[PDB]
Amino acid sequence: AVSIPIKNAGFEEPSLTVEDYYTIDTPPGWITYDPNGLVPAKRTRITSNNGVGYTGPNSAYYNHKAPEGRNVAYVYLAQEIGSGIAGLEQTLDAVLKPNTKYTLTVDIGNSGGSFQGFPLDGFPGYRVELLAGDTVLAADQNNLYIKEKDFKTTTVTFIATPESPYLGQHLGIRLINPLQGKFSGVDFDNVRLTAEPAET
Amino acid sequence: AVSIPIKNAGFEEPSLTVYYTIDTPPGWITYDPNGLVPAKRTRITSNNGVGYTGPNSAYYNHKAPEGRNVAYVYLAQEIGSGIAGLEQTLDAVLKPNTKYTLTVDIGNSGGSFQGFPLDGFPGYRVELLAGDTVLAADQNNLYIKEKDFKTTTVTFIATPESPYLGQHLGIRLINPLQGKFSGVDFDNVRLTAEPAET
Ligand SMILES: [Ca+2]
Ligand SMILES: [Ca+2]
Ligand SMILES: [Ca+2]
Ligand SMILES: [Ca+2]
Ligand SMILES: [Mg+2]
Ligand SMILES: [Mg+2]
Repeated sequence: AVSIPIKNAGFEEPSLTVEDYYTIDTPPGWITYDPNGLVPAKRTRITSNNGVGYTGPNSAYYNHKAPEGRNVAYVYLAQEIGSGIAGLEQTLDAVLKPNTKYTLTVDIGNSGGSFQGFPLDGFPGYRVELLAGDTVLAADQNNLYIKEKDFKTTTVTFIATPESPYLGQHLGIRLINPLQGKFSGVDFDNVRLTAEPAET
Repeated sequence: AVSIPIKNAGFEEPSLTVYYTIDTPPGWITYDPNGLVPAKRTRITSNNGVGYTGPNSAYYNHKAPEGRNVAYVYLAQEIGSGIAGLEQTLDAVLKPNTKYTLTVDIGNSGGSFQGFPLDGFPGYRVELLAGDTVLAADQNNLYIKEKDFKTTTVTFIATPESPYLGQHLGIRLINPLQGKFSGVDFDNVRLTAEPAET
């Protein structure tokens, strides 16, 4: 299977030193996906936020360290359940090829324990999408159950046929918080995308 | 794992011979958020209904995965115009510490219908609902060859912290209109609940 390059795929940029420290800017190489205006221009302690978090072996939020490297990404939404969806996305240089099976793998984290006076109990869910152009080709929404303080790996698969209308369009990836529970933060790590031949 | 009743789950109503209806299958509702499916339908409008699929069908390598009949969802509009399909609200309600398994066969109709080729596919999406909310979904994780049905599984665990407990379960079977020929079929809808370890 051939690995397709992804920018800051492990959220290892930026490098952090302080255990359980969290940035508050979009991870480099990723874009804030925010179709419903849930992530404000000015981010404070009490707003929706995304960024990266140093998750080591003695994390207050996870039983084991980051699935990959030191860092995971997080998408937190402060608004009420049902207000919309937001996350991270990235357009790749790779393009959709026919007779090709695409496998998009991502680790999803459900932070647990305690944060800023209040429990991290609960989980907003997740959605992971493979795109070509602005089309969602394939997606998984909440097929995996993720325990508090745990990470689980989800897989999104798609085969492009010779008749596909999206051949040659740039691939993309979206990591989404669908805001379907509180505490409404969901973490991501170790984004991988492979292509391999498929007979159709 | 206890089975959760669905109305006309295999699309066996109405009984057919030789072979298709153009009205919403009984037990199900047209899902049409983007207004692509008229109340008044013809041969050539966007459409849904039930199809008799025997062992020597023009459209499939094999007979219906279950019984005699399958459901179809056909959209006449251009690729990217929106989504539509079939949905059903169940009597059962979402329950905590429970794993739900939604199983549906997806079909890629092949061959030809009265001279018109069925080559190509619009994709699919299957959704498990509570009230108005999509709890869990699969869009196009499976590849379905022309003239084939494949089984997809959508799973969801409802925790004690879920905000949708007590809301009526539902099922949506969607044509996302990502290709032509823009017909996709479904059969043998199943839903079970079983105890989960949260
Ligand atoms: Ca990492
Ligand atoms: Ca949590
Ligand atoms: Ca049937
Ligand atoms: Ca077809
Ligand atoms: Mg914004
Ligand atoms: Mg309508």
